[PDB]
Amino acid sequence: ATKVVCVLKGDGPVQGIINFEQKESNGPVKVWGSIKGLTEGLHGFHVHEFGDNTAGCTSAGPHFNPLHVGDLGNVTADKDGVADVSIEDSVISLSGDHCIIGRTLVVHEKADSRLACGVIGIAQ
Amino acid sequence: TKVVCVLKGDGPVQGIINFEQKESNGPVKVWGSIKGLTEGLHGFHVHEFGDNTAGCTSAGPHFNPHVGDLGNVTADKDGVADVSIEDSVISLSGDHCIIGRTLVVHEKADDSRLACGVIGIAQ
Repeated sequence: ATKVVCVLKGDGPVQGIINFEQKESNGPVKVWGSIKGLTEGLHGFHVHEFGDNTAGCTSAGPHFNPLHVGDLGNVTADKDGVADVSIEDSVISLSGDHCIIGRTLVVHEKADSRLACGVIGIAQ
Repeated sequence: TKVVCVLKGDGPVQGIINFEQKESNGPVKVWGSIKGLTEGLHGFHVHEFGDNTAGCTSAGPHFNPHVGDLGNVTADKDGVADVSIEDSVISLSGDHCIIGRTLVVHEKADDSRLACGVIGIAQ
């Protein structure tokens, strides 16, 4: 897989679609998309260990950090509550030890609770 | 290796399905429950894409690197289907790996897509 996608949903208004692409094995991963329903300002953005939505975002487990690897920084919401995301990350991967396929992406209430999340799935 | 899938759709169909594989060349155990179904048989399939941007529609075709065909599940008179399957064609590693793909339960028996979810790594 060179492309994966995540649909973020939660108990409140936060929702979005985030794409990840890694055209070269072990290469940088491009992350992009949009999230709406957020309070204006900065929000933590993290891959968590488990792609387990049995208890909503509360079952996603800890930040992904194999022996954080899953820490993607903050996303920024504007006055309309929309965060446009465009990130490059060379620590996460779509293969190998830092593989994020089948894990959970979470957008958090605070800047670095879990507002929305989804399982990271194969898109291509 | 353990994975889980939460099935959700536009109507009453919902469930939690677990998969476990003890060794890479071994059978995958599949177990869980689905509720909200019409009594009787329902197709049960892994689809190619873990893409839920258009609900179950964006999941694409049956996974077939079909490998994804898990047979039918059977719902009782209360609409509950118990899932207890062992499958040696799907895998949680290698080329038949289903992690990050979509599980779908279908309206019709195998001879619409009622609910689906992306298959994720579990504790």
